Amino acid sequence: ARATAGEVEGSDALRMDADRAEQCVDALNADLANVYVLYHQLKKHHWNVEGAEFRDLHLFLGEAAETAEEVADELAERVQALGGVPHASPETLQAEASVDVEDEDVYDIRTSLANDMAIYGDIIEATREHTELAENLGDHATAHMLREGLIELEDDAHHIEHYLEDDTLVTQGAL
Amino acid sequence: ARATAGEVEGSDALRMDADRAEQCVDALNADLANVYVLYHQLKKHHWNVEGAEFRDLHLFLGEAAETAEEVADELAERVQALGGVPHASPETLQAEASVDVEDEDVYDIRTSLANDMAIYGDIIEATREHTELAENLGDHATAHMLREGLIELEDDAHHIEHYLEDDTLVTQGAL
Amino acid sequence: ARATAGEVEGSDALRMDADRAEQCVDALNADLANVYVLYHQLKKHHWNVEGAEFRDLHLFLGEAAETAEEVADELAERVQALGGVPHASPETLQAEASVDVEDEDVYDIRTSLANDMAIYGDIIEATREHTELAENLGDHATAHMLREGLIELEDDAHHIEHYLEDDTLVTQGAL
Amino acid sequence: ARATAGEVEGSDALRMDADRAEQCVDALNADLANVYVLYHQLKKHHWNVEGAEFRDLHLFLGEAAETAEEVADELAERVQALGGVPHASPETLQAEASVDVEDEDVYDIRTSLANDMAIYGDIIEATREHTELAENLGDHATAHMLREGLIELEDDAHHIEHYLEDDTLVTQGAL
Amino acid sequence: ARATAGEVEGSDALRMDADRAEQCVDALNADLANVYVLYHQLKKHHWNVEGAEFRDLHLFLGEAAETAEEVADELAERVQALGGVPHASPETLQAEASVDVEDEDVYDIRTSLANDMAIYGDIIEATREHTELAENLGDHATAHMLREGLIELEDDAHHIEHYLEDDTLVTQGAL
Amino acid sequence: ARATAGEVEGSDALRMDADRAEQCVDALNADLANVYVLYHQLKKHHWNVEGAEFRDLHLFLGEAAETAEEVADELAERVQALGGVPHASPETLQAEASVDVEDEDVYDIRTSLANDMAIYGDIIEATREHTELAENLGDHATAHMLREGLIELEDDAHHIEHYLEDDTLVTQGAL
Amino acid sequence: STQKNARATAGEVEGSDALRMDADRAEQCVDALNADLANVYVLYHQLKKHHWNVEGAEFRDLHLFLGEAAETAEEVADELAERVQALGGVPHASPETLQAEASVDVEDEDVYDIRTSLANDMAIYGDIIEATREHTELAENLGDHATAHMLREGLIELEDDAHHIEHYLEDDTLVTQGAL
Amino acid sequence: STQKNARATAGEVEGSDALRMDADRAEQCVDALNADLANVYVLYHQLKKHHWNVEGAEFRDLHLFLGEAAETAEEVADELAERVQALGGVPHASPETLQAEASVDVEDEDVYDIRTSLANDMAIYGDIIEATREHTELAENLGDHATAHMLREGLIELEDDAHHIEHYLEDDTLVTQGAL
Amino acid sequence: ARATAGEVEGSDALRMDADRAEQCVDALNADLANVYVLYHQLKKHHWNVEGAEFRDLHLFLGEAAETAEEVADELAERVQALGGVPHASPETLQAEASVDVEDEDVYDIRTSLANDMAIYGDIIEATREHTELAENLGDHATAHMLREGLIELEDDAHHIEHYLEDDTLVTQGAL
Amino acid sequence: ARATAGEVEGSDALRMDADRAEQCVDALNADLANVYVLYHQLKKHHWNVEGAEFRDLHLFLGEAAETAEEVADELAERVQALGGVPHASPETLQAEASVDVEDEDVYDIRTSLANDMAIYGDIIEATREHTELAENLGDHATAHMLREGLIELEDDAHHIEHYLEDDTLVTQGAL
Amino acid sequence: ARATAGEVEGSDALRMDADRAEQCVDALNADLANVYVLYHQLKKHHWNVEGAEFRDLHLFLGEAAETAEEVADELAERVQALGGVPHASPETLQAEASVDVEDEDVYDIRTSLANDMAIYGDIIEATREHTELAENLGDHATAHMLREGLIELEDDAHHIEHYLEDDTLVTQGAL
Ligand SMILES: [Fe+3]
Ligand SMILES: [Fe+3]
Ligand SMILES: [Fe+3]
Ligand SMILES: [Fe+3]
Ligand SMILES: [Fe+3]
Ligand SMILES: [Fe+3]
Ligand SMILES: [Fe+3]
Ligand SMILES: [Fe+3]
Ligand SMILES: [Fe+3]
Ligand SMILES: [Fe+3]
Ligand SMILES: [Fe+3]
Ligand SMILES: [Fe+3]
Ligand SMILES: [Fe+3]
Ligand SMILES: [Fe+3]
Ligand SMILES: [Fe+3]
Ligand SMILES: [Mg+2]
Ligand SMILES: [Mg+2]
Ligand SMILES: [Mg+2]
Ligand SMILES: [Mg+2]
Ligand SMILES: [Mg+2]
Ligand SMILES: [Mg+2]
Ligand SMILES: [Mg+2]
Ligand SMILES: [Mg+2]
Ligand SMILES: [Mg+2]
Ligand SMILES: [Mg+2]
Ligand SMILES: [Mg+2]
Ligand code: NA
Ligand code: NA
Ligand code: NA
Repeated sequence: ARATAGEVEGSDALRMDADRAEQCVDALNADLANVYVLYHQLKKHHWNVEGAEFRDLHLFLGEAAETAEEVADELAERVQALGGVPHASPETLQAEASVDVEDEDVYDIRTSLANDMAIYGDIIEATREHTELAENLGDHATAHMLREGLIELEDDAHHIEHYLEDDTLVTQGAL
Repeated sequence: ARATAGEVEGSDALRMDADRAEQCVDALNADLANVYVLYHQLKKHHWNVEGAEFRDLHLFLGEAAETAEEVADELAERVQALGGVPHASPETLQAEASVDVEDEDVYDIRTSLANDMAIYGDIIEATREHTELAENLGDHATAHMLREGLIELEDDAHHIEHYLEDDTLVTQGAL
Repeated sequence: ARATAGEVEGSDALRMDADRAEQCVDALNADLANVYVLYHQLKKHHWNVEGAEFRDLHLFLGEAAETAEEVADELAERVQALGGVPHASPETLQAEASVDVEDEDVYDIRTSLANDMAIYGDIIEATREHTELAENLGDHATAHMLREGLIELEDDAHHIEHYLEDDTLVTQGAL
Repeated sequence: ARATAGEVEGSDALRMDADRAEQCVDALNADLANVYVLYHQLKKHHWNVEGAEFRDLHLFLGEAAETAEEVADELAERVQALGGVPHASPETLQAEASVDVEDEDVYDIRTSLANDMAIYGDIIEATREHTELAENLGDHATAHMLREGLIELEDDAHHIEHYLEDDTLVTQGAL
Repeated sequence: ARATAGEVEGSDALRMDADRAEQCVDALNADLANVYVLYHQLKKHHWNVEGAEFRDLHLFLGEAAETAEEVADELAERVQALGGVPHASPETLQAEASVDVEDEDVYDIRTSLANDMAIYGDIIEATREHTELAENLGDHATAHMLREGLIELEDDAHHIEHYLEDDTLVTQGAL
Repeated sequence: ARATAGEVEGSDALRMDADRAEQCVDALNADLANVYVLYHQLKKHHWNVEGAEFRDLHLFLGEAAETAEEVADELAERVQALGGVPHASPETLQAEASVDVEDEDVYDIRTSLANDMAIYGDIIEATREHTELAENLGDHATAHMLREGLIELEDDAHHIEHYLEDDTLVTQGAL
Repeated sequence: STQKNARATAGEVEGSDALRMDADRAEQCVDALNADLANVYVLYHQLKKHHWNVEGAEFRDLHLFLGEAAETAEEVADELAERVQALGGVPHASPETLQAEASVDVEDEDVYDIRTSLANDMAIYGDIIEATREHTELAENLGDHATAHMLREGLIELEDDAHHIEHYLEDDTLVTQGAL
Repeated sequence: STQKNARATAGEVEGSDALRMDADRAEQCVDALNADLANVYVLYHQLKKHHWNVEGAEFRDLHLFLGEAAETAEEVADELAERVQALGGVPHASPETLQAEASVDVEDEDVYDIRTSLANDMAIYGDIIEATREHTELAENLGDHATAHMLREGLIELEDDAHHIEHYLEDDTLVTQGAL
Repeated sequence: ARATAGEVEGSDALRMDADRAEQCVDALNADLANVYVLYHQLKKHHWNVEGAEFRDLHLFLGEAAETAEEVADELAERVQALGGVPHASPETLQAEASVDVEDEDVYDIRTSLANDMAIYGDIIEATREHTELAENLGDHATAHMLREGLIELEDDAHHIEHYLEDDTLVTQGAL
Repeated sequence: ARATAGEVEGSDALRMDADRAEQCVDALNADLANVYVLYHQLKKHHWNVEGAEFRDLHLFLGEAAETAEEVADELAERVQALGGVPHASPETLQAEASVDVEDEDVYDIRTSLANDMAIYGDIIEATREHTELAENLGDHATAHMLREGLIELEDDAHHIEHYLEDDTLVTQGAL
Repeated sequence: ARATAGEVEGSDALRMDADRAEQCVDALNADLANVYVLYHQLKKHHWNVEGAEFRDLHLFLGEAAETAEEVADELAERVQALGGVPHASPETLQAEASVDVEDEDVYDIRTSLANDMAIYGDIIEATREHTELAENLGDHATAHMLREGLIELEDDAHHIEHYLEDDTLVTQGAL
């Protein structure tokens, strides 16, 4: 074994002591778990979405998943850079995630999207707290990275909010 | 002051006398004002569109705005090339525009789109008259430029017409 | 006249005797006729689609048509490579096609899509039989090409199936 | 039936009344039919061309077909934009076409090319009349679009004319 | 009316309550108004710039305008994301702007540039205050977005400062 | 619930009855589970790899993960296309996977790589059986897709085999 | 054994643990793949030869076609060679070995007119085409679907070029006695 | 005064009217930025040195990494220098000035083995990394959010490369005594 | 006048005295005149080429002309860099050219090509002498530039030689 | 036969007499033979390289082979341009090559690389002599081309030299 | 130490003995020192340039610096390839440079540019001598590389010469 899960050694290269590093790592690993479950659920909805606006949603969800996957990669690599061990196995990621995950059945798109929006909100609030924690610790690179990811997550969260809004070009007439 | 608003000196480089130039400039500046209000309203709807088909409309409207902005740039620069002064300030553009502009409230997408379609029609009819005026004046470059813009405007006007058509994949069943 | 419609001479370059070649050509030409009518009907729906989700469908249908056109080109060229004569004129293509083609009236998008889905299924089933026929004849290049096209056709057929599914973001409320 | 073949309703979006629109639509649909038969014959020659200069002709014809297909798409969409119904089925396109189409046999390249050149000329002369008709009707976007297509068609028609010219690098000696 | 100008509902998706959201929205809308007047004035100078270094300035100003337009789009969309209504009409934008706008006459380039530099400074100082306001409110995505825009605006403001500096390659001799 | 996990309805669009479809779906879902655990373990090694050749391995592993992720997407979408429900949650994927997954500790690169190579072999052997199963069922598109993925997986499996081979440029002297 | 200099001996096939391919099955594919490799590389070199030497009224188009044909042949050879290596075998490498192991006929060092040159190449393609068809079946039968798939992917590109040459040699032309 | 030849004197900071930054506040950022610039440019030159000289079993990958690291360091320096200039200051320019003003240690002109070379560079990164963190706070405190943001943008790229070097120096390898 | 035709002042920037510079300039201007007549004749043949292989020749000649135009630009700019005055007007270029130019009639392609090949040979031999003259003068940049152009010119000269060779795919049979 | 191996006719197009041409051709053909054996051996090592740094070497060797293949193409075409016959068959190339070629067994990477480095040195020294021979003959295009290739060959030769140097990041500890 | 500054071992790979190699290395290292001081001074002027034409000069100087940096990289790597040690530290580079470097004050653009032009001339003359030295030593790759760099340096040197010429579009009137 080269490293033990749960341990945080910090980094000499990045001049980050283990105490300070572990504070960021704990926050980052928690985010990582949630972001990866989000990724998998976005993939699920991407694969299963059907209906009148399925292709646009399919494409949106695919892009949302890609973004979530990139954020997770950033998070995981920052955890590793800070001398920590990023959650890796699917089982570990879900167990460590605090957000709710749909069961294996497929729900209609409005329900599916609403579930995803709930996951985003949770991650969004957490990321805001984590960027402050990082800035407070003087880890400006982590803080900056978190904000860079936060803006992409909020964009997708906002997109879902608009998909669920009570407007449409459809009329009873065209119906 | 280098040039006075309302004045048209023509161009020696383009061999266009002030009399003939002013005829085109008057037409071009009128179009410019309408095209820029269109641009701003398309931006408005682009920003605010919500609902089941919001992302596709968001993207369409963004592209429509970009097109409107490019047409305005063409118009403004042609006015300047002909020795005239293109309407510049937001206040001047709206005051000089003849099309109707929504008030600051946000309306549902069908209403919003319908308002935009009305603006396009006005600009479309005007541009047709202006291309003839230009050809008649022997200003073939202006005439050509107007047609180049006309085709892009009509494409977007047509798109909105189709968005508002009484058809949909939606059924009472899926509802 | 350089070649007579209906004749299959095989190919010395491809070491394919006329007997074996004609078996593939008969299958390929039948597919070609159906694929080209599909192409034209997809173009029709691409041009005419209107409504709340018309732009996304317009784009999808345009891409579906392009794919159908490329498959036909592949089919036609393989027929020619095997010493045969690919169906060419519009009249010949339709007459040789076994799938149903809408009359010249324009139907609502759900009806239009459903008609196209029926054409895909027919072509899909036929292509599956033709790839086996080709493999059995030892014409692995034709077999491979058919599968390459089959996967693109099935993707579009699947897309239409999802467009017609009983789900939507629309609610009676937004309506 | 959402729309009936032969009917032209004009467009409110494009401020084009049905009377004026129908004049353009009749012209556009006639061109569409001819352009699509041209497309299919160009495809035929593209597939079948053989001989000393076949690869260059194969590529040229492929490009000529793509151009013809884009012109047809433009024509068809303009017809639809003007409230009309573009000819769609292969059978309808050929029946509505006024140009001559080769029978299903394959002819030598000089004969093939000559037949295509005849189709181009017909379309070229018609398009010139149609652009005037459109300008006269004040439909400058249609007029402009026709000229844009006319220039591409004339380029390919000219190419064929040069391919058939009485010159060559070949000498009796190299023969 | 789907939304009323001046109202801010916050966002459930982004877990941003209306109280906090309105604080950011008020700041963002003020910036939007100023950024859009800047955009229009930059366009004005872009169109009208003449003289020995006009082409380089024309290109610079065009790029400055594009940047201002993208910043405005960011601002407007963030306002919308936070449940607010972004200023849209030209008239509203100018009325809501606090920066000074040139009258419709065209001034020499040094005067024009100096006026623009004054607009930038105002926006720059405001954006700095607004990023702090956002960070204080814990809206790190807005804060980050503001800084991203601030750096681009300061770059262009700096460019103008250098264009106006008292140095040149010109000598009395070359004169 | 729009669809229940474990159910397979086949597809009318793809002319695939539920009986035949379920046979492919069972195979595809099993592969999906294994491919996604592979993806996550490849990501793990990508993040954690250290040492003399870490950067090249980091890049290789990143690419291997991306490939595994695309294969999973293909598999999942084919399952969905065939009327089935692709395993989605991290917990479900791992539970349904038959390959071994490392515990959360980080091992040296040779051990890590060896574990991954074992996962590839399992997936490789399974995919070979599944392509035959698909061809036998006459589902040539699934068969083809499996082979397309098989070749990419075997390439990466082979890469790992070479990374572990007993050769190196290193000498006791340079040591 | 532990002391041979060679890391691998030409002719040996060890299969692959990574690809779960035993030496017995692997050697069957390797024998087929190496034979194809030899022929494909001689084809590559002859296509290069004709690419370099083609002259006349339609030389530039042929020059470009032949260059592309050579590139394709080179890529197919690379695929074949790497698959051989992946299956635990040793791909024919030296020019001398490639030609010796090739079964197709190669022109002598003189330069022939383009019709003759092209005809010779078409003969090489046919040989490779027929062999590749047999080899894809052999691979599918052995359950080596990745090799089978790769062979078909290459087969389609080779047949396209073989077909092109066939058309270049067809009895048609825009030339007339008049233009002559 | 009106007659000095120099357009600007090294060490002076006039702030900026365009950026609404007074000289007092500007000079605080400029002092920080110029110090970073000096260190970043010596880093750049040492990374170039190692890029040029790296040899051995993994030299090509290191050559490419070091080249990219140098490019990144050069871009950061350009950003720093231009921000200094934007704030009315004079960025250190000459090679002699840059090194003299740098606080990090620079290798002498001899070439050392890659592990030693890399270790020296890692030490330079840490120094710059710690300094940049302090400087971003200084800038935020001064309300110069554009400088603060720019510093973080550069900090993340520098930390990435510092981290890469750390991994290159880690005690792991695919090499075994057997392959040796 | 800013500079007088025929005068060569050398360059202080390039440390090239007028004496040495004038030797290169005389050589470069002679080449420039010939290269530009070549350019214009290549354009002529590009425009006029007809026959069985016209399209390939049209494209080749177009590329040959572009190459000749770039070489002339290089030559002219080097002349200017060395303090000289490059021949500019069409009349001056032809008068200063030593190669033969066809009269205004259009000749068959073999004759046209043969004339061009003669021009290339002349330029090729001259360029070889000029590169030696430059190297001897120690003007290695001019020498290098000449060789860079020489290789492109020889490539095109060689192409024409091959177009004129006594070989063809054509047979009396296909004839 | 159109041309006999061993004969050199020079070129009228390139103004190169057979006497002078044959001197360059003899040099070029010798280089061609060596460069192509190098190409094939680089391919061999590219295919077979295994071990801790195999992927980087695999990629390097692939690129080295591509470079060698391009140099051979240049050489062969220059030989043909000068009226000669480039060595073509694999058998001829190896027989005409003076460098040593490994037997068909696969050696460890250090041995393989060392063998390649020996081939490069031979080609490098020869190319230096050949560029002088060409310059002396006044064939500056051949001379220039040789140097262009020489620089790429020396770069790869140098790369191999560095791969074989006595340094590594590996330590007895990591071992 | 792995290598000692000042030592030149030549290269076995490149068949370059230490004696001959050291002659090139001494020349190359001298050029490297000058080119890097040039690079840094070009950067200085790039950063500091202000005034009426600053943006164009800013861009030019940036490009000039990039070019100087690439030339230095080439030089340094060639030194290393020949078994030498390229000057590395800023202090060493300046100490080893023979060109004059401005003190740390910022001068007006004309003065700055004139200083740079002086540096170019020095490097230009030196590079000419060094290419001859290399050719004489039979090191054609170094010779070729030097000329490739010489042409880019002379282009920039020439650009500065033109920036300083006594011409301008400015008139006393516009002033
Ligand atoms: Fe990553
Ligand atoms: Fe503009
Ligand atoms: Fe085709
Ligand atoms: Fe279309
Ligand atoms: Fe146009
Ligand atoms: Fe937007
Ligand atoms: Fe950023
Ligand atoms: Fe997907
Ligand atoms: Fe494929
Ligand atoms: Fe390869
Ligand atoms: Fe810069
Ligand atoms: Fe130029
Ligand atoms: Fe070059
Ligand atoms: Fe070639
Ligand atoms: Fe480098
Ligand atoms: Mg670590
Ligand atoms: Mg003007
Ligand atoms: Mg045929
Ligand atoms: Mg309609
Ligand atoms: Mg909203
Ligand atoms: Mg300044
Ligand atoms: Mg479904
Ligand atoms: Mg192996
Ligand atoms: Mg001059
Ligand atoms: Mg020849
Ligand atoms: Mg060395
Ligand atoms: Na909808
Ligand atoms: Na011909
Ligand atoms: Na290693």
